[PDB]
Amino acid sequence: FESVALIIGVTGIVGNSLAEILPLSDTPGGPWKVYGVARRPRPTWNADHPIDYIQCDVSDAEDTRSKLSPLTDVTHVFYVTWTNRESESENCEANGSMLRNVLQAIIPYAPNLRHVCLQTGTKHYLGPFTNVDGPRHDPPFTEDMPRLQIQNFYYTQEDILFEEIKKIETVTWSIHRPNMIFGFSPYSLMNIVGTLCVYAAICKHEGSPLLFPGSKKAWEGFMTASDADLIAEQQIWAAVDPYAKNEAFNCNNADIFKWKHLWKILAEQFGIEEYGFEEGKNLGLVEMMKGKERVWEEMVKENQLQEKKLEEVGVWWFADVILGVEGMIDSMNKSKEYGFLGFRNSNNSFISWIDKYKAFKIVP
Amino acid sequence: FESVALIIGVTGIVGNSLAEILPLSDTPGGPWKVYGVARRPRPTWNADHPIDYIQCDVSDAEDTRSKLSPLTDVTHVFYVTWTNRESESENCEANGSMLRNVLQAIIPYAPNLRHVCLQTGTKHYLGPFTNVDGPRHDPPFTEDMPRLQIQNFYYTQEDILFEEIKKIETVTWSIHRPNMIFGFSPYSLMNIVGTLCVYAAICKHEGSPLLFPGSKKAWEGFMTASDADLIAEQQIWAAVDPYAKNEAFNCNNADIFKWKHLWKILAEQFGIEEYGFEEGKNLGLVEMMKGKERVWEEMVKENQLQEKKLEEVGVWWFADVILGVEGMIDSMNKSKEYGFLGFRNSNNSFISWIDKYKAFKIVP
Ligand SMILES: NC(=O)c1ccc[n+]([C@@H]2O[C@H](COP(=O)([O-])OP(=O)(O)OC[C@H]3O[C@@H](n4cnc5c(N)ncnc54)[C@H](OP(=O)(O)O)[C@@H]3O)[C@@H](O)[C@H]2O)c1
Ligand SMILES: NC(=O)c1ccc[n+]([C@@H]2O[C@H](COP(=O)([O-])OP(=O)(O)OC[C@H]3O[C@@H](n4cnc5c(N)ncnc54)[C@H](OP(=O)(O)O)[C@@H]3O)[C@@H](O)[C@H]2O)c1
Ligand SMILES: [Cl-]
Ligand SMILES: [Cl-]
Repeated sequence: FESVALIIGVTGIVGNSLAEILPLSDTPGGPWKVYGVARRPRPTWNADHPIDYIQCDVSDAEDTRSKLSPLTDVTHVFYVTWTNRESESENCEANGSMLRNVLQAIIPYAPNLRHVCLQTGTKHYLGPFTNVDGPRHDPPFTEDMPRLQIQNFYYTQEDILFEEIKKIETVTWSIHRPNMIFGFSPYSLMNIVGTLCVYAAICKHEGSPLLFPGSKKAWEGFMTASDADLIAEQQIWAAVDPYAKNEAFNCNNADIFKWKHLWKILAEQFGIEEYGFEEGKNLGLVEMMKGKERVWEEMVKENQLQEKKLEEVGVWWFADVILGVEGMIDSMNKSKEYGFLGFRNSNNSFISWIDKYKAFKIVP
Repeated sequence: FESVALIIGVTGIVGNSLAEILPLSDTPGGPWKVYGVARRPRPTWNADHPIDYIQCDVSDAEDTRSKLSPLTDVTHVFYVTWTNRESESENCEANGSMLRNVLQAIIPYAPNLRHVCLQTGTKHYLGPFTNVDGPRHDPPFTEDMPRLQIQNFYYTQEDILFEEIKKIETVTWSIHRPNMIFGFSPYSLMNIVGTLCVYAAICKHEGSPLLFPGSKKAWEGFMTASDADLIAEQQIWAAVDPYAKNEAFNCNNADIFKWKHLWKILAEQFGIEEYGFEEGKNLGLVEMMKGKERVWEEMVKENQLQEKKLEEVGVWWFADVILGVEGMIDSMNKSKEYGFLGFRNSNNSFISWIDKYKAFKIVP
């Protein structure tokens, strides 16, 4: 092995992309050995990746010392996880400590450690979702925009990363700020493609129209997204190319789309002939999907689906956040200037990830 | 000489870029010999380029036969000109004939002719500026969008391009569709940077505020632009690349901006401390610059500017068209998918072209 990866959050929407991409023969920095961490037992859809899967709760400092410190051959860390707490100060404490626990478990014990990738996101520029009327930057967001003077666990984490890495001489860092992620992970806490697939599958089953749940402004406005494989590609790029060291990078597909346009594609992928925006019917998925447990059960049994629990893959609250906003776009100029020229056509990305939820039998 | 270029419109906003870039030692397809065509005598700001400048009116078939047919070593044509007539039907006749005259003068007499680049633009997707109520495509525009069923001299020109080149099996073509062009050419009929530079220069000289002339929607909206050097780069790419043959491509900087943002930059480059948007003061540059000949004359004498005629470089009508729209953006996915990964950071592009208008003494 040339490099040895430790993925924190390996069943996540990016973690699962990293787990599949890192071991490939043509992957830069390769051949790679991969450790993957998460709490739950390894799910079947994650199981084919040739990694060493380690159950570890990184919020538990004892557990991380016990399970991570023995991984002495680690050369690169990819941190791609979070915990969703009910206040931002708790987010700061809990997510800061998860990252701190990982770093403090591995840095004194992995003498060949070279780099840490930290994934955050566009909330760097916007603040937490609750930041409704406070300060915020004006899109398109750029990495050199200053931090908002509002609490944000991304800032807490960055500070911890900087402080821990400063203590050692042999390690660099990179920060990666994706927008809404297009990817495959039933376990993900924020999953626009998976959740829209569940919604569309239900409409198809019911024979009811694919009605847009969100706002007129999100329907008509411009957005961008971040393909999970593309994110993995940029982290690997930063992990193996010295030119990218100690910098933060946005990471999105580098094109622009409207939900009106992707909606037609969604309907077409599911064979739904009736689709569109209808004001008054757009009530948000939390409300519109209330009471669908019975029909979901019917669909699972009829179609031999693999996740029986609707709320696991039907993550309505996040879809409702996404489909309520417009124009929250980030710039890819710094990435290109640094020589990262990865992109995705968002139409084709969307279609590709839709196919994965069908292929793994999450939806028909 | 590996290739021999014929630029039609060599003092234009893209022509001037092509003339500067083609002869460089590292330019693909090089070393290039370059012919450049325009009606007027070569202006001093065009004079540096090592090209053979030929005066020729390509609306005159006799003139094109007399002046172009002897250029028997031409391998590539770069067509970057137009004529602005009062009705679209006249636009179709006049611009169609200019292109046809060039093709018919060169194709029979240049045995090593290999390729023709035709520049059109985003109006392919929107129709002429007068098409305010007729049908239009929804942004982001893609090259495979079908032609609007409305008259458009771009369609006329494509048809002529296809017909003439069909007759000769050794020649390929490519079509390039820039958005608003950021570039340097005082002579250009449509020139957002040059014109805003003149406006800013006048405000600075007067000591008056840099007030936005256009709509609130344009101020707040997203737009994109096409760097003239980037356009030249794409035309050169298409001229030499085996994957680009017989295709149309959009060509913009690949990022997005808001005029609100560029306006601060414009102010800053001209050292204007008072700038912004004020409703009721946004009356369009045509109205706002009425009667500014006097102050321009003073500025010209004081700073020894090289263009004395205000309306040669203050092209208000086009700036007013531009600053009254938003969201008219084109996709660069096809270009990227074909292997053209050229881009510009539009902030830096804007700044660079502003400097050119200062360097060549067009504005202080
Ligand atoms: N998903 C998006 O659309 C998106 C968009 C922009 C930014 N981001 C940001 O990306 C970063 C990573 O989030 P993500 O979306 O990639 O996460 P994700 O898809 O929800 O995956 C989280 C991973 O981490 C594991 N995990 C959670 N808590 C853990 C713990 N205490 N110990 C060990 N493993 C744990 C999870 O599995 P277990 O539950 O089994 O432990 C899972 O494998 C976050 O900062 C997020 O805000 C995400
Ligand atoms: N400029 C923009 O912002 C923009 C944006 C999108 C698309 N486009 C499109 O780009 C294409 C080319 O336009 P452009 O803007 O690059 O042109 P341009 O900047 O206005 O330059 C026109 C060039 O052609 C010369 N010319 C004009 N008529 C001529 C004639 N009969 N014979 C020989 N030379 C002639 C001009 O010089 P002389 O007058 O001395 O002859 C000049 O060199 C057009 O279809 C345009 O609509 C332009
Ligand atoms: Cl985020
Ligand atoms: Cl145009």
